[PDB]
Amino acid sequence: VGSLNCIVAVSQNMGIGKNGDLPWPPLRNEFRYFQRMTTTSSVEGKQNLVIMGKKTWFSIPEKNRPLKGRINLVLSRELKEPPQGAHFLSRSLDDALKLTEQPELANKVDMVWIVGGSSVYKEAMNHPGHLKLFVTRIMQDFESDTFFPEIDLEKYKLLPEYPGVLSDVQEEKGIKYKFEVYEKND
Ligand SMILES: NC(=O)C1=CN([C@@H]2O[C@H](COP(=O)(O)OP(=O)(O)OC[C@H]3O[C@@H](n4cnc5c(N)ncnc54)[C@H](OP(=O)(O)O)[C@@H]3O)[C@@H](O)[C@H]2O)C=CC1
Ligand SMILES: [C]C1=NC([N])=NC([N])=C1[C][C+]123[B@]45[B@@]67[B@@]89[C@@]1%10B81%11B698B746B814B562B%10%1143
Repeated sequence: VGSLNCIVAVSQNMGIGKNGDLPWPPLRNEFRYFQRMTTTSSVEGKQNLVIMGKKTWFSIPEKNRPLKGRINLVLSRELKEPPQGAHFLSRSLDDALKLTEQPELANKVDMVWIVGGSSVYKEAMNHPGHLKLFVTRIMQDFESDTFFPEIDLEKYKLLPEYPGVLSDVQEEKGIKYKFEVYEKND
């Protein structure tokens, strides 16, 4: 795999989770952005792959698992098969990336999206080569118990804009946020 993508929504105090859910009330269009970015592939015959940790999998409501229109892969060091409804299980990110090149997934996977949580992001962000980080900055503090790893600015550059990503401050349910895209190359 020549490139990876991470996608996250983070509060101003770097929070991503609280009590097995998001720290902030649900933001419908922010969720639709996540859906659009992770689902969309114009390569006929392929789908995108989402990679997530075990707690993130179980944080998705049952009726919405697996995430529709995407191949769902869960990371765990302890499970011996995928959680019910998930398509694949790997012991690490590198194992997961190697899996996509074996006969079953060889001709089936377009983009790879890392969707959290903290340890999944941390590993992905140090993976060699080209990686983009799609980061929604929720412009408020929220009490959180799970946090997004620091963005190494020696490695990552904030892109001034990105095709298909809105540049202006957004607002839903009185909460302001903005969409950012970062990239590293080495
Ligand atoms: N705001 C946002 O964009 C997002 C928020 N969330 C929130 O974050 C919380 C869940 O995330 P978090 O608590 O960090 O937990 P994770 O989803 O990262 O799950 C942790 C478990 O996943 C497995 N795991 C995680 N990383 C790896 C790794 N790199 N290699 C192998 N296995 C791995 C382990 O399972 P095992 O113990 O079985 O080995 C580990 O105990 C929830 O509150 C959720 O709502 C989650 C994603 C994004
Ligand atoms: C809200 C949001 N927004 C975003 N820009 N990236 C993300 N990774 C998430 C977190 C998610 B996405 B959608 B819902 C919550 B559950 B499911 B999937 B799971 B992961 B977790």
